[PDB]
Amino acid sequence: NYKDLAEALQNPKEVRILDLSENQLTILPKEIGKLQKLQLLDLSRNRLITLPKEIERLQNLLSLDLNENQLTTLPKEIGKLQKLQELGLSGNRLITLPKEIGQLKNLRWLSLKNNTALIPQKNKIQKLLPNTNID
Repeated sequence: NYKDLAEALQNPKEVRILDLSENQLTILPKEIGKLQKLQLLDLSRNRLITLPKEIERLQNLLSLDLNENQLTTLPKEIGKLQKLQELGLSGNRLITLPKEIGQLKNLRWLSLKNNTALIPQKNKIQKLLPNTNID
């Protein structure tokens, strides 16, 4: 359980919960990929623009909170997060979602509120994630 990435990275295999919310982050360092036991990651209320492709290494991740950032795109590698059950994307600037998000077979909770560009894509997005509660 950590609130600091530098601190988490001193023993990357002991970190299961990481709360980096409200840390004014503009990038997520690719070193995040060494936290391979991570199960919950809170990145809400930062200034992120996208995610590194190394996010794919968080294979044990269950919840990913990116609410209230500045995200314009997600890498296709987001679809490799096989265990992911919750994804918070509210309040970003997303132009689209990658089709690979449909590979998230365990995704149950997805928040997309206040992503203007996605509003016309709603029905398409629900057909891509037909077992996901989408807010």
